[PDB]
Amino acid sequence: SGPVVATTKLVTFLQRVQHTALRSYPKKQTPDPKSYIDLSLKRPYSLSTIESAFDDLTSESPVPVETLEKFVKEYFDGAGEDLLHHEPVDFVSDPSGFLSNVENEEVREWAREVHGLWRNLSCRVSDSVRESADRHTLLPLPEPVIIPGSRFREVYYWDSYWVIKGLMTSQMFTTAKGLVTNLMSLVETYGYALNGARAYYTNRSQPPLLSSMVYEIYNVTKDEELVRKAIPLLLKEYEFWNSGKHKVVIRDADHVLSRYYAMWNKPRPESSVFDEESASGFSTMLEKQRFHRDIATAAESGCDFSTRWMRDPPNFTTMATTSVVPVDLNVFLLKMELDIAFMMKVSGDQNGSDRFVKASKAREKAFQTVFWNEKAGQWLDYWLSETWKAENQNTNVFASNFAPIWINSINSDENLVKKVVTALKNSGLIAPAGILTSLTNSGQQWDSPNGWAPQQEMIVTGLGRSSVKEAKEMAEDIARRWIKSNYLVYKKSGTIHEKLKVTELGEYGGGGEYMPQTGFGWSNGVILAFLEEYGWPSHL
Ligand code: NA
Repeated sequence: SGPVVATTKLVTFLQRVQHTALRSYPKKQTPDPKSYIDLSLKRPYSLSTIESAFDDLTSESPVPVETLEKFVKEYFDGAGEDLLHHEPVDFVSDPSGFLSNVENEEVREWAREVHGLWRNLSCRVSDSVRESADRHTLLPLPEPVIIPGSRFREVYYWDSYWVIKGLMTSQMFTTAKGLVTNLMSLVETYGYALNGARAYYTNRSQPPLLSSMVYEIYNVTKDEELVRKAIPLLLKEYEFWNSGKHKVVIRDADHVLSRYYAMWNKPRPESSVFDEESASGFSTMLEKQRFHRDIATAAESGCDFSTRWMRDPPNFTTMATTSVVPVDLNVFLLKMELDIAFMMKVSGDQNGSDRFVKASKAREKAFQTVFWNEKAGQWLDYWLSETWKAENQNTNVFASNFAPIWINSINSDENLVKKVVTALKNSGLIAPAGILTSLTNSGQQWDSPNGWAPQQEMIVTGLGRSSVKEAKEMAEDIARRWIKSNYLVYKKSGTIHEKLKVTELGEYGGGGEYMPQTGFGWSNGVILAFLEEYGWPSHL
């Protein structure tokens, strides 16, 4: 029903290689399918040449594993080989003043190792990608990047916000602005920031944190040229989220709100084989396409995957993301309206600034009417069937149900904060190492027993900005629990993880279609962000 943004024939040929690859290997020896979509064509061969050779090699119906592997190393450069290390111009081993507020000498010295990992995550798109981009699925980019880590060998959209928060702590403002410049280039080329900087991501976006990245950088550097460039591109991205399939209207007892909606109704190329098997239970092609669109839409939500998006959890195949008006998404567009109104006021466009002020107040009242649940003491996703109805609220408990606390008109409301503090301390989401993303152990990675850095930060930051003392103490307690568990994990394995098993201190999290991943961009950023805000006493 919705549009479908086509991918490049390089991507579609690499899916052929991937499908051949995972048929050939034994079941437990299944490789990561993404390492195939991340290949690039080895010079001087062309695509047609490589495809002809592949067609000759595959004229027999599986392929011997050793024959396949020989083809891979002959015609392709490995995954990540077109992504080269880059020494950030603004990196310094120990920055002057870095976490100077952190008394505990052991905590601060660990944090400087964490800060040292910006060098590992720092890399740059090779000159082949810029000169002959048709040979790569890596997209070309104006500036060096910070990647999440490990299998995520490209820059991602919403990761970069919490990365940028850490880069500020690390005093790496040029690297931080380089990420924003890269992301603005994607808005300019495509009209929206891609899920990540790969050709198989041109069909969808991610939670829209661009305006927050520009804001947090401006708030420190007061770079008025960055704001002036950003405004036309943010106006574009705001248009993208409030029109087309992304816009929904909910009439009350009319509010314009947004939903995720990927422009894709096929197996995700990076996971093509897995998605095809996931959908094999549907009998018609329309049912497969609707399911694939909800899978891809869950990818665009950033939370792939969770019982949050399942119509009948924990059944993966009831994934229904396009039916969900999500709390956190509309938190981020409320922020977008506050951010643009600020940047227009600052750049001498008080007329535009008032448009977005009224925008923000309409969404603030959509929040109370549509998402808020007084009896729950939290905000709830609204599931579509249009006009509102109480049973359409998803009453299950998620950390994203508490994301509005991040918003200043919310956390400035002393009475609201108190209702939210109690609802959250009684929710059961608070766990030994931080905040559980949900209460259902589903085997997915965005579910219990896991907790996630971006959700820790939004709640801690929000609670900490209130004037309510119990919120402020709960916020610090969560941050220290998160920091501690990340320290224990780091001492055990020498790395920082994508997500934590917050049910146990010192344990990283797993689940989902791929193995636990390390680096890890927003995890490092939140650790540094929390330490800059709260410090660590030497007596602790
Ligand atoms: Na994600």
